[PDB]
Amino acid sequence: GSHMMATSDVKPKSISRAKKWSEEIENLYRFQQAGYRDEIEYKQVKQVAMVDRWPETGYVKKLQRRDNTFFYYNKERECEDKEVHKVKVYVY
Repeated sequence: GSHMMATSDVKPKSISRAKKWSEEIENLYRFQQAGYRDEIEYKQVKQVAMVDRWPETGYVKKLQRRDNTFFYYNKERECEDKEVHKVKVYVY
């Protein structure tokens, strides 16, 4: 009978396109690049709860990609309007 639906993990409802630059987008870009849809997917991979972030803005300091490689991110805003359009947004 296969397996019931997960209660600890929620799959994305749909995918939209970011309009402007916001912690929601910039973050999604970093995570999406790593191969994750959202922090939720990331946490499951490393089975954690807290993500390394800077107090200045609260951006992700580093994120491991799907290739098992650590990628350093620039807290000093890295996403530009050009990325907003190219960057997609996942909705649950």
